[PDB]
Amino acid sequence: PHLGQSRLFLLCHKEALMKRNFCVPPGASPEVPKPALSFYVLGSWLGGTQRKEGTGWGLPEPQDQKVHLIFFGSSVRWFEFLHPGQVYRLIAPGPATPMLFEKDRRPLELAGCASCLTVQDNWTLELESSQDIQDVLDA
Ligand SMILES: [Hg+2]
Ligand SMILES: [Hg+2]
Ligand SMILES: [Hg+2]
Repeated sequence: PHLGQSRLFLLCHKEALMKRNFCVPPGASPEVPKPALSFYVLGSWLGGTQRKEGTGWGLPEPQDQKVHLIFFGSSVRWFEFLHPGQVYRLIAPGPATPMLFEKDRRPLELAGCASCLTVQDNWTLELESSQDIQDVLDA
């Protein structure tokens, strides 16, 4: 019923799908993490997080908008679906964890970057229509 959260972003740039070395996650068990098939995108958030509201979405939380969305493991399934210049709704199912789309593994090339967010395997993306985009902006 309220078992979901989402947020719109404009997809600005999509990095190649390729194996990358990942950072040693700061404060976790030290290991040499193997290269992993991965990509990431540069997005710009178009509005704040929206709670699931029955069959729809609630008002965006009041709103720097740059984000790097990081895909590995089964989230690689999104690669060919995602095109620069389009707007997508990023959806996380389940209980509304308050600061979910603020921040959280990380590619070594993005060590110490200010706004990385890992796409979880149960997260989904939907392509937004022109009217979808306007409705969020207008609220
Ligand atoms: Hg690039
Ligand atoms: Hg509600
Ligand atoms: Hg980043």
